[PDB]
This record gives sequence, structure tokens and C-alpha cells, in this order.
Amino acid sequence: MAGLTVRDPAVDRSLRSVFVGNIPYEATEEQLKDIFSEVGPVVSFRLVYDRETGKPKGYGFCEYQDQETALSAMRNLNGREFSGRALRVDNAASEKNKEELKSLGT
Repeated sequence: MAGLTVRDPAVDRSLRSVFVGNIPYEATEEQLKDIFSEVGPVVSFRLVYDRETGKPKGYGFCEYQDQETALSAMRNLNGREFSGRALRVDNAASEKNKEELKSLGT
């Protein structure tokens, strides 16, 4: 994530954040922020939830201070055991994840 060709703040945000899934809906943004700080300083975590019911979907995004930190964090978190579950973390730069960021106002 050098950003040599990237000239869009929107893309930068999708590089700074990573898509986290397979996590408890009970876990809050503050808790998850701390949980995923082990693999780099986290700026902020955005928890995706069902606006109809208010119940978190078990998905969100974790923004790291550096894009390279986010990249490594993705690779470090993806495959890690999370409360006896396979933790899935994807690149938020993916269009399928960018659409979710749009709904988050990111």
C-alpha cells in the first residue's frame, strides 16, 4: 500500500481500514478496537449493524494509523482463532467492502 498511484482519499480510507467478520455481535466498537490493536495501533473501528433491528451483523471495519499496518494486520488477523472461531479479515479496498464503507459514511 505505497500509494504511489493512489490519489483518492476514499481509496486511502479503504486501504487504512480492513474488513472484519466472524466476530460477536455483542462486542462493541470500543472493545473490538482494543482487541485488534495487538496487530497495530487502531484509529477507530466501525461496527456494521442491522438498522431495522439494531443488532450488529458480526461485521465491521478496523482503521489503522498506517496503511501498511492495516495490510499486515489483515494478514495477521485472517486465520487467527477468535473465541474458538476462524477470524476472517478481508481487504476493504475490495468493491464489495467499499460499498459497505459508503453506508458507513467512510
